[PDB]
Amino acid sequence: MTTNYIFVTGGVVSSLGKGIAAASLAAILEARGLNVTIMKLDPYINVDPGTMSPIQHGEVFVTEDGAETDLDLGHYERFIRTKMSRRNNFTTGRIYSDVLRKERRGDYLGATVQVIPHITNAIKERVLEGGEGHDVVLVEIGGTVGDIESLPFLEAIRQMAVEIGREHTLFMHLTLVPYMAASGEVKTKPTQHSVKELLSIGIQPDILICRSDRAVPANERAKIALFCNVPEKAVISLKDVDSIYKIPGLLKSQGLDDYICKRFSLNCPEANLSEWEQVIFEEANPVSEVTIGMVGKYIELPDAYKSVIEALKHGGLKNRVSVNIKLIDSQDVETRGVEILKGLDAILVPGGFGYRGVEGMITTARFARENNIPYLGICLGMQVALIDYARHVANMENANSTEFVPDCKYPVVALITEWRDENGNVETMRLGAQQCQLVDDSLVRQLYNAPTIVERHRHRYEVNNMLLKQIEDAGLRVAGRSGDDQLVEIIEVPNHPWFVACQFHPEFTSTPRDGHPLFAGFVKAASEFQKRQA
Amino acid sequence: MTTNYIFVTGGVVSSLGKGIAAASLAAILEARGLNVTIMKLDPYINVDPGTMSPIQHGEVFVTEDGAETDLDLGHYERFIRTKMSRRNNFTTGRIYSDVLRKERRGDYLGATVQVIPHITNAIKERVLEGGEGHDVVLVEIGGTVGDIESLPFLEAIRQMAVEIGREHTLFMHLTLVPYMAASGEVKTKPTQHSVKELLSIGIQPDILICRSDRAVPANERAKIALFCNVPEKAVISLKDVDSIYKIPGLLKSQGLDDYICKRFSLNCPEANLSEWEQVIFEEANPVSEVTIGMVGKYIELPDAYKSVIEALKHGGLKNRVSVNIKLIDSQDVETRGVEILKGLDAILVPGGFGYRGVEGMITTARFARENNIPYLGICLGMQVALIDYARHVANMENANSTEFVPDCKYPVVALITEWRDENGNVETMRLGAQQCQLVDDSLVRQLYNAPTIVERHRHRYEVNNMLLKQIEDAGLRVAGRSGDDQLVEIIEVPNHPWFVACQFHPEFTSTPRDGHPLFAGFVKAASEFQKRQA
Amino acid sequence: MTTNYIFVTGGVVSSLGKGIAAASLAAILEARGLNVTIMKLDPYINVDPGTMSPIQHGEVFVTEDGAETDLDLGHYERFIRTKMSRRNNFTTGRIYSDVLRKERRGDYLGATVQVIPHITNAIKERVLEGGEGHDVVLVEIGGTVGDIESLPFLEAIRQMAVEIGREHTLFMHLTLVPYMAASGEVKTKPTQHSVKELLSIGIQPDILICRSDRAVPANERAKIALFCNVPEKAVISLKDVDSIYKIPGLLKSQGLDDYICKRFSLNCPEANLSEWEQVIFEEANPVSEVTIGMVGKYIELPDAYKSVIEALKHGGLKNRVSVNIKLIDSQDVETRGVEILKGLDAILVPGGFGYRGVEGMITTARFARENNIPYLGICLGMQVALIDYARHVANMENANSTEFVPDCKYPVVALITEWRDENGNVETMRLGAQQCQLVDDSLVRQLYNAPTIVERHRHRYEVNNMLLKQIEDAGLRVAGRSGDDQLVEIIEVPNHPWFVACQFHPEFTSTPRDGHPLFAGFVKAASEFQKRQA
Ligand SMILES: Nc1ccn([C@@H]2O[C@H](COP(=O)(O)OP(=O)(O)OP(=O)(O)O)[C@@H](O)[C@H]2O)c(=O)n1
Ligand SMILES: Nc1ccn([C@@H]2O[C@H](COP(=O)(O)OP(=O)(O)OP(=O)(O)O)[C@@H](O)[C@H]2O)c(=O)n1
Ligand SMILES: Nc1ccn([C@@H]2O[C@H](COP(=O)(O)OP(=O)(O)OP(=O)(O)O)[C@@H](O)[C@H]2O)c(=O)n1
Ligand SMILES: Nc1ccn([C@@H]2O[C@H](COP(=O)(O)OP(=O)(O)OP(=O)(O)O)[C@@H](O)[C@H]2O)c(=O)n1
Ligand SMILES: Nc1ncnc2c1ncn2[C@@H]1O[C@H](COP(=O)(O)OP(=O)(O)O)[C@@H](O)[C@H]1O
Ligand SMILES: Nc1ncnc2c1ncn2[C@@H]1O[C@H](COP(=O)(O)OP(=O)(O)O)[C@@H](O)[C@H]1O
Ligand SMILES: Nc1ncnc2c1ncn2[C@@H]1O[C@H](COP(=O)(O)OP(=O)(O)O)[C@@H](O)[C@H]1O
Repeated sequence: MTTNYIFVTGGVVSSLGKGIAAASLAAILEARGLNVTIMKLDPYINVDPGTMSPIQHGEVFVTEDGAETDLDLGHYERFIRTKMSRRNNFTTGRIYSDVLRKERRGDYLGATVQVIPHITNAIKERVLEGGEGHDVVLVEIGGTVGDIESLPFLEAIRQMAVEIGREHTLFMHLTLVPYMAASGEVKTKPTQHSVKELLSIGIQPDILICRSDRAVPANERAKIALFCNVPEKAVISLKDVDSIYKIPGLLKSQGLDDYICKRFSLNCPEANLSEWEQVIFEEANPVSEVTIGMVGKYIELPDAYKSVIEALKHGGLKNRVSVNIKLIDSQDVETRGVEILKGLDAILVPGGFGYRGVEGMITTARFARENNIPYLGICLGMQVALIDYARHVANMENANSTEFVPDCKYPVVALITEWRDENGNVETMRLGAQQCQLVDDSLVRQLYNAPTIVERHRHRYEVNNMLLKQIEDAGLRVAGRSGDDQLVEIIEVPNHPWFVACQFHPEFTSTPRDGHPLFAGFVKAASEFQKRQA
Repeated sequence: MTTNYIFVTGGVVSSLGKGIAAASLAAILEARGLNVTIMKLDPYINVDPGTMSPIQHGEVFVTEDGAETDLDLGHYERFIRTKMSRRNNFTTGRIYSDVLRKERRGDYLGATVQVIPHITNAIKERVLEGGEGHDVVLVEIGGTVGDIESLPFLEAIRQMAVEIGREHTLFMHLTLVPYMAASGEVKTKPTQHSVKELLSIGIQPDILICRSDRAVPANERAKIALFCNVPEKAVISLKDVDSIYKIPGLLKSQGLDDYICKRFSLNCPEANLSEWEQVIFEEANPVSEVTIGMVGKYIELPDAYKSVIEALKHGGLKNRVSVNIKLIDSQDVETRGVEILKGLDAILVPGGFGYRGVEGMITTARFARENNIPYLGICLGMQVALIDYARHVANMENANSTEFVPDCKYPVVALITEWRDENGNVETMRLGAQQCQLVDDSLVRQLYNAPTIVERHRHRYEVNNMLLKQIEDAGLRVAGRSGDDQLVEIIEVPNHPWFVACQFHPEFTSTPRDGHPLFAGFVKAASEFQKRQA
Repeated sequence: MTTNYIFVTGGVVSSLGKGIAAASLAAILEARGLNVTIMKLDPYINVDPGTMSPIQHGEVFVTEDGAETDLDLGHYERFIRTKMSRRNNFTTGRIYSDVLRKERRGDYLGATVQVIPHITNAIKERVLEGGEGHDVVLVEIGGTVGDIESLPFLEAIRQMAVEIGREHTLFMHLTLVPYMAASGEVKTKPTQHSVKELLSIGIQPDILICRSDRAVPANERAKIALFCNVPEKAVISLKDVDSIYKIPGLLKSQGLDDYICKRFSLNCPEANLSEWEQVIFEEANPVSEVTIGMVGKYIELPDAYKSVIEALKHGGLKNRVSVNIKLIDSQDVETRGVEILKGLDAILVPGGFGYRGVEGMITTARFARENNIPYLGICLGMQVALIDYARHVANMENANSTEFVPDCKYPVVALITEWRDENGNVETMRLGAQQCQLVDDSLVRQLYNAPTIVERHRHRYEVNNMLLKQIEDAGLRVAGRSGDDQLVEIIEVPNHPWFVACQFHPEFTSTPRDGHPLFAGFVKAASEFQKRQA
């Protein structure tokens, strides 16, 4: 068994959906019965994404092994059944850190560390590492062709293409075939130049992807084929669509995967894409509609809550119901008040970092709780709900986290070391998929149909425990606890129609094919409530 | 007085309106009291545009001196008063013809004729020729930057620029800033690369033109400025508009001309663009509307009748009336019949070549004539009308032209040498602006308010005097005769509300500010008819 | 006062002598009375040059402030009297280390750290730092134009050229105009392309340097001028010569510096290059010649002992005597023996790290000592000489250094902490220019004509004073000691015609115009001995 590789690059303009295209392909390759995986290389100097804000790049994906990574790794999880790990994504800065450390340790024995070799060697080794044991490995190259930000990576690839042999590697390239209304037609010249640029750095494209807002005419595809030294059959058109789960269908329709198996001499069984065909059918034919309002902070950039948004979608798919998302700034609920929260069927409060308008988040939690409006809390949102309930039911005035107020006097959230009561009596970070003990009598236990459940985490502060007993005894159900320390993983409100809040991140586990019990329940509750409020 | 030059190039995609931008600038420069002119270099092997069809490139402009040239030369005539000549436009093929001829006759004395320097010499000498005696010369380079089709021209320019000095030259480069709805924003990357391409061939841009369907944000303009080595104030945004006549206003708004005179150390007077402001006001505030139907052949690409369309628009401007042009295929009138011609306020028949469904054109002429529907015929449209009237009123069975049916028997149109009667008894191309003697008692004489007029021509066959007397005596007014041979330049129908047809090309003289008597009359009559029918 | 900058780049091939050219220019501009400084940007990933071997890049330059840097910084010291510091040279690796550390510290506040703008800003800042307070700053750009290894730097430069303004910056570029004997002529094509490459990254050259083995014809220079958009007067020819001290003369001859002052509007006084002319005269007219053996380890690459070689040259210039260096592998002395050392007028042993042929080095020291042959030892050579004398005169069997033998038994060299005697009783790196106390009665005190001196260091181990009294009392002169702990700096042999050795690196202070007492004495001694033996 020899591993085959396909490299994916993009030129002309960014924002073409390189990760989406690659993921859609991978889904097909999976559907062809092939051991396909995928990795993404980034042109960033930041070593880890944890040093950047969500407004800067959107939500940071949490892998099973706890690694923080590029959002697109979650996108990969939404197309194939393999698991992403730290080996599936790294940055330019990461490379330098490692190489410079090797320098420091004398690993280059007095030699000059150059871009070529050494830096490109580091890259090559990482690629071989991640692709080990797989039939097909897709590699997404971040950055735009022609920009200096990723030339080292492009070079490392070229080297490997030669080292490995062209019989085990293909060059895929995304372009833009923009529509010029003034002329009344699309243009292909930008594409022609993008290809020329790849050629100037030692790369000859094998497969072309024509991104546009409309199908590109065969004639134009032929013109491209001519100028790029590419067979007409390898020039694929990809018009804009209203769902990424329809793309596998399109790629299959144009015979892309057949071409690929032919190039790799693979005996590939007919792709079974019916899983997504089902999803598409259901997606395009919902029986109902609900409105969910989301109160947060980074709502000016949807990408910041991308994983959440898609998780909501997945719940809606299983319940055949349209999901509307109201973007609400917590600072406005703080300012304007709960009038914002009117006209909603359900309330959503996501996680994140930053005090900002958290008091408006608390206000919202109170609103949903007090008015019995289908409430879902995640990470910070749970902490918010904890505070809400604590202050108004358990009467823990000024309940808060020590991360914002050193002496809350009611620190409902704190570090384990920092656990303490209101009288000052006392007694790092949790990341990745961890097993939680569900309470057999809780809804969540029954939602998963299991005593325990493994879910992803990303957070430093925990439920106090010293003051927990005040909150829990006041009338709050701990629906599940962690492992060794039995930490409050998830809660439910005794008399609320649907109120669930948790520490884990279910949004990184939901799929379009499986959905996810908590979003299924949440969205359903929204519908129930909606019908009740009529 | 030393001539200053500005070169115009464009990259990324074609069809950005290089001629439009250049003409708009020139208009402003004229408005500032500067002696401005303009030339265009074309990347084609065709020596003369007369060897190509109307559908291939659209209408071929006829200059005063009879030269056949690029449509854009007519566009230049519509913005500045400087008259174009054969020296204002030539092609790659033209150059080679000249150079090879010089080789053949020994002008290079045994030397090797090379692109560099001999082809570039042909080019730069022609440029200096055309720019003689002018303050500012705009030079438009056709083709797209990065393509081999025009690299010789770009090289000739580079050399020239060095020779004359930077104090006498500026580089204006058009680009495209495409809007990507999927991202919700415009991109600049393509532009950055386009500039890099010019730089790679020795050209550093001074002024950037950002074509788009919307204003480009100052921030984006600044980003471009950075990467292109260009001052922010020299980065001009140019969004799509509904009228070319509004462009001078936009360029003026962004201070383009001030920059230019500063660069050329010229004490330039403030631009008076009120002439176009008037036009714009009138254009945007017509008092009425009218439907004009046009029957022809090259309607599958409006460019073929561009000069006509503009002329109709100009008539509309003077009569504050919207002109609605219906495109009708002569072959459909031939097939379907006159039902096509219903719902029209007036009918127009353009010139051109090709028999095709001209019988339907004749049918149309008959229709408009017999139903008293305002009619305007140009060149071929006159030939058509001549046949119509001759065959159906003067009883000239099979009235026709020898260019299609030599054995006509009633050749109403024929080469002067070919003039003959129905008994076989007998007795190149007219080009450019020629004097026409108008009949003092004709409407056209009074429409122009002058004994004679001067108008452009292009045709080979003439009205057959041998049979003319039958037609004219039957009841048709010859509204004007040429000169030496008193050739029927223009006719009018005695009892038709407004039926005028002529040999000359009034559409090459009409401007948005001056208008033109025949379009003023036609369009007005069209409106009048409409009102008479309502 | 505003700082002016000149950037120096080069392409086509490596090894053109960019640093040499820049240094020669600086010398002229020094002679024009300008505040000239100079920096070099190192494309390597190594953070410090200390992590690379002498064979990898030759000798590593020691700056006054103790920084280790590129050899060319010493070359700068040999053309201008200003002082280099850590601010005059840094690497690519250094940049990343700094930036990543800033990232780690939260310096970019959650933003994406990108090459553009963050890496380039790091560069920009360092350039402004080093050039602060100077009239003219030369900046040598390492690497080769067109290679990805230095594109980030080239970009940072472009940006600064724009932000600073062209009135304060120039682009100088070295090329190769190779001689093609098969054709019988030189070619310019490579140059034309090199320039095009700079242009493609936003850089337009102002000054061209044509490296070759012969003067380039004015015609060819004109051809280049044409294709590069450069004035003929700015195309400088630079043929190969037998001395780098003749280059200022050549550059002056072609009017380079005048051009520069005109570009910077400087009223520069006529260059006084007579000091260099003197050096040249003396160089080209020695009255004698001597042969000096150099016993070492890195002799396979001259560059490893470059600073030493030049120091020897300078001594020869002052004594009008040719210096013939015989490179000798100390390992061959171990194999073949002292027969290698025959036919020499003087013996020299350079510094360095590694055992290899050190025992042979000792054998050589012994040979020169015992046979009264003008000996000069530096750093390691001193350590060697110490062992020689100690073992063979002070009877310190196996006199040695703890850097090679944990239990030397007679550790004549050791870390200060490691100082111990032969009975086991006891009691980082010295860098940069340090004050040494000379013994008034020593030869070197009188050679320097001063009580104390300041000289550069680069070593960790010291003379073990526990056993010094054995060595010194046996009959050996300590000619100088250091500071606080009076560490042994210089040793002289009581009855040897001329045998000295020292801890410091005099080769980093020697200049072509000033010379250096030590090397003057050494080379002189060689001559004296030569005559003594004749
Ligand atoms: N020749 C250059 C110029 C720019 N960049 C890269 O250009 C990118 C900027 O373009 P893009 O990522 O697409 O986003 P913006 O900078 O906002 O601009 P645009 O989308 O128009 O390119 C930066 O990441 C920078 O690393 C580079 O590497 N090489
Ligand atoms: N590197 C190349 C490749 C093609 N061409 C030019 O590429 C142009 C094609 O683009 P364009 O003129 O805009 O029209 P089309 O050929 O239809 O294609 P498109 O509009 O997409 O460029 C042709 O004119 C051809 O002369 C060239 O000169 N040099
Ligand atoms: N397109 C490339 C190719 C090479 N390198 C760099 O090229 C340098 C090597 O070239 P050079 O210094 O000239 O020496 P060699 O590699 O030995 O080969 P040569 O001298 O023939 O160029 C290396 O540092 C490598 O990082 C690069 O940056 N970009
Ligand atoms: N970018 C350019 C520049 C020059 N030329 C070609 O450059 C050649 C000149 O180089 P070459 O034939 O090698 O001889 P010379 O002109 O004498 O100069 P050289 O040999 O140094 O190139 C000319 O034929 C000319 O056609 C060209 O086609 N494209
Ligand atoms: N053909 C498609 N239809 C519509 N937009 C799509 C399609 N495939 C790609 N995209 C869009 O591309 C974007 C991907 O964003 P981003 O993560 O920046 O892309 P990339 O993977 O290229 O970095 C999404 O907004 C997605 O809607
Ligand atoms: N900003 C503008 N608004 C709208 N379209 C414009 C504008 N400027 C350029 N164009 C369009 O560009 C086209 C010019 O066609 P063409 O003659 O091919 O241009 P070029 O001069 O670039 O060859 C026209 O259809 C015109 O409407
Ligand atoms: N014109 C000149 N005459 C002879 N050789 C020269 C001249 N200018 C440069 N050099 C040579 O250039 C070499 C410089 O080597 P190196 O330091 O590797 O170059 P760089 O500093 O460009 O990397 C020396 O061997 C020197 O003799």
